[PDB]
Amino acid sequence: DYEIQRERIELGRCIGEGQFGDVHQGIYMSNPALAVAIKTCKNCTSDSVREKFLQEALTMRQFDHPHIVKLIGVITENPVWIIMELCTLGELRSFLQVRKYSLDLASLILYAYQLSTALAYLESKRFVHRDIAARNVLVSSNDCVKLGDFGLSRYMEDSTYYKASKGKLPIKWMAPESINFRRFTSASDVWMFGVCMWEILMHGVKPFQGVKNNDVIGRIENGERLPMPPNCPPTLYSLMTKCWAYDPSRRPRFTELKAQLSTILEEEKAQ
Amino acid sequence: YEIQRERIELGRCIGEGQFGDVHQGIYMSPENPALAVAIKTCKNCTSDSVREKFLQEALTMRQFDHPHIVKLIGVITENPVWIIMELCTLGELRSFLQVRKYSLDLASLILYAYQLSTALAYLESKRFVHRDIAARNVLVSSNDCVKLGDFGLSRLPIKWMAPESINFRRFTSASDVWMFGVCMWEILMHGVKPFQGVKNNDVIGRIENGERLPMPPNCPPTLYSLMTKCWAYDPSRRPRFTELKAQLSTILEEEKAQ
Ligand SMILES: CN(c1ncccc1CNc1c(C#N)cnc2[nH]c(-c3ccccc3)cc12)S(C)(=O)=O
Ligand SMILES: CN(c1ncccc1CNc1c(C#N)cnc2[nH]c(-c3ccccc3)cc12)S(C)(=O)=O
Repeated sequence: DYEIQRERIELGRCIGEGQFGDVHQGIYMSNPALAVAIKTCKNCTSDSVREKFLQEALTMRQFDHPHIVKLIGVITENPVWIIMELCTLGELRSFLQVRKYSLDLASLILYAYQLSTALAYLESKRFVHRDIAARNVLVSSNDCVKLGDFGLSRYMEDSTYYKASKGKLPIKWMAPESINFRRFTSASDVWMFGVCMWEILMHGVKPFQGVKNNDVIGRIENGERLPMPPNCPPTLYSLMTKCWAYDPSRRPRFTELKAQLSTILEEEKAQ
Repeated sequence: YEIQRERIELGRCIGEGQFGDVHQGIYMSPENPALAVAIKTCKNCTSDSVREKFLQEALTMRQFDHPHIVKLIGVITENPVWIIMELCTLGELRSFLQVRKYSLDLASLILYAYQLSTALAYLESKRFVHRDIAARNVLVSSNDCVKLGDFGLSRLPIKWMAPESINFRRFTSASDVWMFGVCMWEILMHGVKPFQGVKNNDVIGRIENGERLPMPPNCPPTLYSLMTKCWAYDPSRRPRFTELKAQLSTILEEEKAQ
């Protein structure tokens, strides 16, 4: 059981918003002052909303990986809260932007490698993430990145259903079979990981800048692909282009991606 | 991959495939003057469609290179059209397990399940769905070596199929894991078939009601727990071949230590 008493939580400032409501930072008095992320649920007095929200905690509870945010616990009494591990250094895109001159290439490859370990782990549990993008990656330390909460990562996908959402469908990250037929598989996750690796090597710059979402599929179906980032090792760019094979059966699996990223990281650290 | 006919000595017929008899033979080449081979023949290869379908079976095998999958040696495109495959000298696994029933040690049975998991992890790495994983499709190269046989020769097996395959004709990497679970059960059962006495039409009802194949006599409990994971009704709850291979390696080490 992972039920937590509310008195042990000090609710701090709002750090973002999810589909169910504001996400706050806070402190969990367990150590007596652990930093946490707290998902809140504005419509949780409705049984169906409460079930959908608590299912997001059940989803995270099944995973245990060094590069995925951990579920700390739940408060099932109103207001219903989900307590997650806080990654103290924040969002990966902002972190890479601040260090666009500071961070070394070996650190960028390390983050792609750590993410491939988390994704090989999800693949081993037959879990399809659906939104592998730098926006859904957090920074725990200078040498550690983690995939953020999975419910919160579906914010862009879910934006089509929420009139007040600031989000937009993540077309620029999606595999063609996902855009065309709404098929989400372990192979479509590999395509998205390729785009995520491109974002990291680009220091948090978004893919297809200036291109309208509606114009993405036509470019991809005409054979267009994201260019090699400046300073990206050619072996790493060849890996990204394999992730973007139009035929999903031609894309590598995460076991091979992790092994190849480990070799690329070793070769970079050696020079 | 073209081979000259006189460089093949056609021996005895060892089985039959959809296109015709399969023979054992000898291939003489500068690499090996007397390599033992399996020869797939094609009785109606004068028909263009039959010839194309037959040669596609060689193309399928040509893309794979694994120690536990039979290798394609080459093809003879001139009539009669032949496909030359690596020979597994000890024959079919089911017959082999039946003969050596009292002879074979438990560690050997676990080794065969392990070697098959390495071949299947390799197919999974290339996103290839086999669809016909069963002891009938496994051959014996030596006392310490098994291989998946020709994929064309390997072509309803209701008693081996995942429920989503029976119900909706969905064949995925997860349905291959379900079949591999049944294959491991067959090996530990010394080549006995699953669900003996049950009509094919009655299998799905049993499966839906939570029934599963029982723990074979002398099967280590850790190995039976692995088989029961392969038979999770929800395909997303089934393990992948990388985990199966790692777990089978541990089970094999524990058995070899005794
Ligand atoms: C971007 N994501 C979010 N999406 C919507 C709302 C809020 C977030 C940030 N969530 C987290 C989580 C989770 N789960 C863990 N640690 C965290 N640390 C921080 C943070 C720390 C310092 C400064 C700024 C942000 C946020 C944060 S995610 C990765 O969860 O999909
Ligand atoms: C069972 N299979 C078959 N199905 C139909 C016809 C023939 C076979 C056996 N084929 C082989 C192969 C292939 N491919 C390789 N080595 C082989 N050695 C033998 C053999 C050796 C000695 C005695 C009896 C058989 C057969 C054989 S399979 C696994 O290929 O699907």
